[PDB]
Amino acid sequence: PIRVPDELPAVNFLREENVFVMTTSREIRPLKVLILNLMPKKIETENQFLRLLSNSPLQVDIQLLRIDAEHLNNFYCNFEDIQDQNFDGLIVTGAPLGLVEFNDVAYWPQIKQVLEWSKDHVTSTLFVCWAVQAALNILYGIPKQTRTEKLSGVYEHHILHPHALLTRGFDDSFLAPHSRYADFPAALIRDYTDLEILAETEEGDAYLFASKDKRIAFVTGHPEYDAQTLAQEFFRDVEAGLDPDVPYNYFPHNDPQNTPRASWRSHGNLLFTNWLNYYVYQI
Amino acid sequence: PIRVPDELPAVNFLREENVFVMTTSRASGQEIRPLKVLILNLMPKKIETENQFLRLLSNSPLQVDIQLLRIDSRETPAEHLNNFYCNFEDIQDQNFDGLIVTGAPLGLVEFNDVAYWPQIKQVLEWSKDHVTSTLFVCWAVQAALNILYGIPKQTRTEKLSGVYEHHILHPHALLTRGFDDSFLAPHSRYADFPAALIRDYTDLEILAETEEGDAYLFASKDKRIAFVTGHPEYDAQTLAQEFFRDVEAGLDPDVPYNYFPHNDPQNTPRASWRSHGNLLFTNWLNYYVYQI
Repeated sequence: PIRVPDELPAVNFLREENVFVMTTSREIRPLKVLILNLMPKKIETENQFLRLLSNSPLQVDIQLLRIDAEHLNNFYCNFEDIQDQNFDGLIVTGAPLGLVEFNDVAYWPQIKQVLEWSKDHVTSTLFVCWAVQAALNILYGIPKQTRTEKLSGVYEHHILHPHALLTRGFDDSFLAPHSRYADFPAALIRDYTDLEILAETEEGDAYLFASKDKRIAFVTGHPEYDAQTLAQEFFRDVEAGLDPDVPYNYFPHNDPQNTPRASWRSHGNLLFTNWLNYYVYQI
Repeated sequence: PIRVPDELPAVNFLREENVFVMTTSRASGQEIRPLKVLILNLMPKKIETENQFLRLLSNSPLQVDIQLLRIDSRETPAEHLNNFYCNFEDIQDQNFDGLIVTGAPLGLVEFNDVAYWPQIKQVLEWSKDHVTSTLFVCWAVQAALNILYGIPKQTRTEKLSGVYEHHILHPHALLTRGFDDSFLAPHSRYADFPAALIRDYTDLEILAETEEGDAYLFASKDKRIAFVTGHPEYDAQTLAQEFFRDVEAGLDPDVPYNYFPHNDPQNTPRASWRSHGNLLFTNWLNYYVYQI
């Protein structure tokens, strides 16, 4: 935050827009961030999250958590290894569990254990994609909701709170990618949770939402994705004989031979910078 | 920056995209000292300009101690300048982490005829030894291209006024980190900034261009100087207020390009360039003023 003279007009003006300002009148520590990686492609997923978390002057000490091979043995800790530690941040990734009932998810008990533990041990937890479905069940009792057809593509969103911290810097309307069977109706989520809805798709899905105490935050797309991530899912779904739809608004001229761009990069960077600055660190 | 195990694949993979990564075996902390940032405000609307730049500089966990520098005594919100601005002589003997030199209404004014030209040259000569990184905005780019590189004033035949398409040139550059390949930024300038010509005369890195080949962003490899030729600090309404002022002055201006909904000046403009103004100033503070 800036430090300016007490009477500078900016003090009251920026405070009115929810900007913290220090004045001439009136500590630094490494942050501990745990990542619970449930994604099938562990290394790609590590690279995507750690790129966004490295874009900060804050020292972010990363611990990788497995729910429960050489790569995992070398770089990941188990829950028991860290159950006595406190963290400034926890990221729970997505997982390919859109079509799986909670009671058929092999490690459902271990996920419940981590989320119940986060209540006392983690300042701010961020839930991504399927982890939102999981957290809405375990924290708020909301049943699994499933769409008829997969949402796969780069969608138009709008912000709801001009002065909100988590959407600080965001354009009034912006792109973010989705790849999910999970359904996330915003009006229903608001009713059942009283969480603040910070961004929505044009069709009324919740994209971003969080608690006013900043302990929990939810993102239902994949703004951490590389340009090519949805292309790889597509070609995989083709070769598996699922006969998928081309992801929406993704390939130049909707031709899968053309090179996709990361048209959603900007608001992924803003999201993670905002999460670290205002939720994990807390100005 | 992150700290990860030494052999984690992300270490070599992120270093290859120009991302600084620390490891178990080799790491250092965030530097604890507050940053010192000086703003040379040459804009006519002193308070609106303070609010716009201070909004972007406050969006950071880094403590940024701000000093406001006036270039002249000449009278103007006279009392505001007396209460809140220092003179050059007040900060002559100090070092700063950053200096912003704002734009100014001097696009149609020869350098000869700029009352405070000697004070501008004085500050830019002083910045070489006293400021880690200096950012030049809008007309200040024209001033700095003349004073640092001997490039004469280039002037467009018509004012560039509006919200334009740009592209980045360097996917892994620090100053454009997080930027989309294509993005919006506003311009309000008579000054001409052909990118190919500026690259020839300066050897600066061109980091973003407009679609008509103007330089938008460029910087020195040593990080001592950076240049932005538009106004990403502008509020939603700033271009509208310029337009209404110009019509009132009987200049009968064109509507700013791609700005008013339906191109109708009775409609409420949005800040469609907010995102990349935030990324720019966050990147300037993190990688140029602070230096990860």
